[PDB]
Amino acid sequence: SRFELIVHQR
Repeated sequence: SRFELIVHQR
């Protein structure tokens, strides 16, 4: 959840 919101920046 949290990680993806961040990783979304790729």
